[PDB]
Amino acid sequence: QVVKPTDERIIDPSTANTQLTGGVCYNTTSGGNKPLAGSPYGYETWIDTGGGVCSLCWYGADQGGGAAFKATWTNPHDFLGRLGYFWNENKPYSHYENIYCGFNYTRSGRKTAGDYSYIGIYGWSRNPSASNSNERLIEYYIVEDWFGNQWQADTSPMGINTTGGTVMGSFTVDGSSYQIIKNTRVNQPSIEGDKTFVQYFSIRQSPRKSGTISITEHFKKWEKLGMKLGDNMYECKFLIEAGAGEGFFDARLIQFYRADNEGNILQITPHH
Repeated sequence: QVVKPTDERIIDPSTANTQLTGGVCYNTTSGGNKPLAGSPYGYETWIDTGGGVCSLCWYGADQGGGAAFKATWTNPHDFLGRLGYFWNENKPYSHYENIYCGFNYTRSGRKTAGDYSYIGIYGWSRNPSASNSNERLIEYYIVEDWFGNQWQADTSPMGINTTGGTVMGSFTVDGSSYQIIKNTRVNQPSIEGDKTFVQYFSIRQSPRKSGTISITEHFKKWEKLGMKLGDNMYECKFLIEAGAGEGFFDARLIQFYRADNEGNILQITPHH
């Protein structure tokens, strides 16, 4: 009933594999969202100065779908680099209609990002009227891929022994089953200081490095399981997170777009 967009501006992710150049790089923690010149997107870096060199380099407004970046880490302590929509304007997810992200990247191999690592979609939402005070702040992940570790192959999806928490259910979208996990973070660092909050994960059962993520489909399935997002979405960004190791992530394509149920474009980036 939701019509997939067929607009020509959408770049086919499967063949979007030309190496990009001319990045603009950020080598320190950004202190939250920082807007990008001539772009609807913002970036954020979390680069612990107790670890080694990390960077995020944005490929600019006019190539690679507009949100493409490369990141590098050298023995970080939980590096996070992310880029995409920054919202935080008191609106629930449904306000943004159907959100999609087409992507294509290369990365370093197995065991180059420490014991845990995440690639995919990430953000937060606030739900102050939730009766359970634990559920008034939400951190969320849609996990397309990871680097595995010494114990587990990067071809094998991570489980609750990496994420923590409880398997709530699953569904199939964009060519794979996704396991849905809820975890409670007890008195942990957050966008609101040290506190208790919840995390929602969809873990792609068949990891991949290119494709399209039907982000809104995850949000709907979470809410059906009682994993509510509330009424103030913070952001919706493409993330690389590396617990440790020495590696890289290098996107040839990250294209966000939003469409209504008829499949008409609401927002997209970017004569013969």
